[PDB]
Amino acid sequence: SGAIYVGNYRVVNRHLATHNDWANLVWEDSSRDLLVSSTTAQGCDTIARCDCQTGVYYCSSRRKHYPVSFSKPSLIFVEASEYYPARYQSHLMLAVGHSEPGDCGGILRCQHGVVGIVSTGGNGLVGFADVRDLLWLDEE
Ligand SMILES: CSc1ccccc1CN1C[C@H](C(N)=O)CCC1=O
Ligand SMILES: [Zn+2]
Repeated sequence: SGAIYVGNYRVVNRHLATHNDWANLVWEDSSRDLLVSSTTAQGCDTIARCDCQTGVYYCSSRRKHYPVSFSKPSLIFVEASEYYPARYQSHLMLAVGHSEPGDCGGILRCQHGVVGIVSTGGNGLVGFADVRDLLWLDEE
């Protein structure tokens, strides 16, 4: 689990969104495994606006923060899971690292801010849903 709090927005994995998130829905995309809902209180996170390929991510199944190199956001085939059938997931970035289903929500961050959140894993790889193209998160 995990979320990003920026301005009056809450960014979570679409598969982990609550009844309140759907009731206060701003934007969602099943093909990205992302959902944004509105909040009453102001958040303190800053979204990165960059093309960085190195950062650090939190892995809850290891209680550790790992430095990693990661790929550019792309359309990647993702095997069937408890929450989605087999499909292509868009805006996804991979790194060599550990990831288990309950690790979804873990933040990936570079020197500029939050880059994305853990969304996929398996085979010694970890995948992150990019949020750097969602420019509207910085305004209104
Ligand atoms: C070894 S499977 C694994 C590992 C780490 C994380 C996630 C998974 C499988 N998964 C992928 C889904 C998706 N984004 O398409 C989201 C929910 C889920 O459980
Ligand atoms: Zn950056």
